[PDB]
Amino acid sequence: SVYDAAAQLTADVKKDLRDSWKVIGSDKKGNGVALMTTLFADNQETIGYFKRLGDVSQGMANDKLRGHSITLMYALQNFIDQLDNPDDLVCVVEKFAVNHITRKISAAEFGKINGPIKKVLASKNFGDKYANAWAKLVAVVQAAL
Amino acid sequence: SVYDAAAQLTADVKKDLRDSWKVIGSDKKGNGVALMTTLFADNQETIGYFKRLGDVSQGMANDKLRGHSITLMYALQNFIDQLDNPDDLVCVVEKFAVNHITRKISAAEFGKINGPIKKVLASKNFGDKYANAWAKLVAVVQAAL
Ligand code: HEM
Ligand code: HEM
Ligand SMILES: ClCCc1ccccc1
Repeated sequence: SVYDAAAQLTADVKKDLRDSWKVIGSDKKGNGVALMTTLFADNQETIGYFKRLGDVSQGMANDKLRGHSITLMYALQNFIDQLDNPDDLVCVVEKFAVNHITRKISAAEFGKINGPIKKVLASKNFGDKYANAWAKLVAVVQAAL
Repeated sequence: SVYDAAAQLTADVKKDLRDSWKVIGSDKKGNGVALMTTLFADNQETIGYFKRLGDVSQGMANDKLRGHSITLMYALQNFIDQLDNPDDLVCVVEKFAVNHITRKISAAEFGKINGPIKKVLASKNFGDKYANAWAKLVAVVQAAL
């Protein structure tokens, strides 16, 4: 269950998530847009899903993309803040899961975000250990998809 | 005009928003649920819109309502963090406006949240001064609906 996936996040994993978020989460606009642009660059097949955002190749200049990207970072902020209470983490993960289920995003497709996350983390010198920690958090969302 | 509405957020208004948010934002789960339950209690005619959440009279015991309420508080955190840059505040307000436009929520009905905000703020010892400050931020969203 989602609860099982969440309840598994250990003290060490939570520490790595919080340490890396202190940095990447400090510039939500910059890193949020970087995450999205990287997703579109490496997984071009996902561009069609974001037609509401218009021309995503415009990057930071695209107001709809910027608004979406900043907001995405607050969804992550939400997850990070609920790490110590699995009950709260589960109900927020399920809420966001619905947002993607309605768009027909499968667990496998949601996992495509791991590549971009690994790259954005590396840009700030956070290695494989941190990318693995984030993959575990993404896995909690996948348990709900 | 969302831009003209954003222009109404003067130095004094921004300070009151930040000062009150430091307190209310410290307990997103508790105050978020309080805001929602107050909305449903005082404006029963809005309950129909929240059909997805199930039995909202259950309050904190309703997992979907709790997840929704916590997430709502992060939307407000987002707005507060964008106060320095009107261009970024506007793009995040418009992103959320779309979420409500698709739910058939008008500017007038969105404005019904002002009652609950004033009531909960008052229970925290924050008077009309602060309620009015928040009404100005709410007015920015209303301009986009
Ligand atoms: C770290 C992972 C991710 C986070 C935190 C995230 C966050 C969000 C948020 C907060 C929204 C707005 C929901 C709404 O207002 O309805 C959203 C929308 C969306 N997401 Fe994600 N998402 C993630 C990964 C993905 C991936 C990998 C895909 C696709 C392969 C995806 C596809 C979508 C689509 C299509 C929308 C709708 C965009 C629109 O039309 O406005 N998301 N996401
Ligand atoms: C302080 C003002 C408010 C904030 C910050 C707020 C925030 C939010 C957020 C973040 C969502 C989730 C969007 C999504 O995932 O699609 C949402 C959903 C929703 N909001 Fe609001 N909202 C506010 C006031 C209102 C008011 C006054 C109404 C109705 C009179 C309203 C009706 C809705 C509805 C119907 C949904 C969909 C719930 C669902 O089915 O999951 N909102 N709101
Ligand atoms: Cl600044 C506080 C806006 C507010 C949100 C939820 C409950 C009470 C007040």
